[PDB]
Amino acid sequence: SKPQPIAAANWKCNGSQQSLSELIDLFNSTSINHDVQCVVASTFVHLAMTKERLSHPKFVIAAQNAIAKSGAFTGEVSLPILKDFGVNWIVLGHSERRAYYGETNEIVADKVAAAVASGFMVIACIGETLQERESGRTAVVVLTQIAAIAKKLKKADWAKVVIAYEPVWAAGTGKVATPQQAQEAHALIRSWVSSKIGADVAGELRILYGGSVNGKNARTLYQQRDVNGFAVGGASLKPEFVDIIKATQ
Amino acid sequence: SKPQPIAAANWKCNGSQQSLSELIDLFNSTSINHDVQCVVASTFVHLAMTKERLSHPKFVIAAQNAIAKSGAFTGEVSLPILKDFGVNWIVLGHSERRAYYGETNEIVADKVAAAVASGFMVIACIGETLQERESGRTAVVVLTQIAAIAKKLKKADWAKVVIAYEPVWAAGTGKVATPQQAQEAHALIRSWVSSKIGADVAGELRILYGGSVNGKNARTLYQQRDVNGFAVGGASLKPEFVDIIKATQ
Repeated sequence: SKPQPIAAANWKCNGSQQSLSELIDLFNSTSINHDVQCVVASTFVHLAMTKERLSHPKFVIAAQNAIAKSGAFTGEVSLPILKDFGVNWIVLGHSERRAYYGETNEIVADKVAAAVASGFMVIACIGETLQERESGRTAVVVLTQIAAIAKKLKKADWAKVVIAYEPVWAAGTGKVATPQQAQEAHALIRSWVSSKIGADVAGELRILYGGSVNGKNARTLYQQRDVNGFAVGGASLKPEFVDIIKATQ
Repeated sequence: SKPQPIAAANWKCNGSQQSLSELIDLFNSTSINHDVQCVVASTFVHLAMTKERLSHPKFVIAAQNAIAKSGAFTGEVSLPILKDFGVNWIVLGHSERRAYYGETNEIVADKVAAAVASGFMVIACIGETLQERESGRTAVVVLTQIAAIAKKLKKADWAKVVIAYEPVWAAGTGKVATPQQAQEAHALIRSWVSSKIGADVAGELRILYGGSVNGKNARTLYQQRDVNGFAVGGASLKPEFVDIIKATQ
């Protein structure tokens, strides 16, 4: 049986004061009857208004990135600043940061370990590109990603870790992942965790699907054996995120 | 003589809610008798708090970085988000972003042009490393950096632009810039702007000193013909920043 599901909203680099206020108001008025942890990952600029306006008992707030420590890093936000700011969840290693902003397997791993050490809950992202998948390298690429993370964690740290699998290979390329393709990837990840870190860790670990999800396909995805929720992109800026939440029943 | 001076506080990746609150209170309580534009560049997280609490009429708020466009750039903040948030000043091209976060001369130039196009006042940072200076390339590097920015600007855009010269060769290297070395760098920049953009633009341009300062040497630095103020790092998290403001009278 599954651990507690998670419905995470990755707003990415998006939003206005008005549009996210209206979104938060919808979230606040939504009845959620089952046990699910909901997460809103806003831009740094919008954390203050999200802290103030978001009140639903099943929602927490997350950052989309950080660096490990404060100092002479103009433009960046550190873990201690987020902690001082009351933000205790964080998304790390997003495919966009791996692609655009120099985050190697090892850089992601150090950020994840630093965030767990500071007391964060971490949604750590992995996932293979279209070249990697077609070339038959899905397993080695995705499991190398998570192994790099695992090499920097104690067994106890996995209690604070959530995995989001991003099927980068489908996004923007014109592909759409089937629930069986998603389940195949999640089962591969969980089997590696079971073998290399422990069956007990693997049974408790939440693995979120991070491809394109809507209110329709989310229920069918969550029915799969190794899907513990969603790390949602574009749909999390829209009212249908509510239906994605309800799909984790 | 000189155009209006600027005293900018680059807080870099630093600050708690309490410690920055106490700093803003000090700024709010400071009497500033001369014409100077003071600027507070906080982390993205602290922008809301600074907007609410900063009240001194000679102060504005700035961001430390941005990307040009909203979209699928997890972890980043865009210029439309900052503009929507009421932030109208921005530091771009800081040496730490050029070193750590992939910002080439061209990437800095594109960010500066996008910010100028969006209405921002921009503090665009240039300056050479110790290795560049020691190999005799101070002038080549500084002029290459500003030429790349100028390439993406029209003459009228310079009204929105401020240049900050960072003696990166003196940033934790063991070296210390003298006022004569700063002035030579500032004069070189002025000379290029006058010859390539216009003598009118050059006379109106603010070229800020972005190396280490205290009250005493800031007063000496402001005596130099081509220094129009300061883009301060570590002193700007301290009460001493008020003495740097005073050094521009």
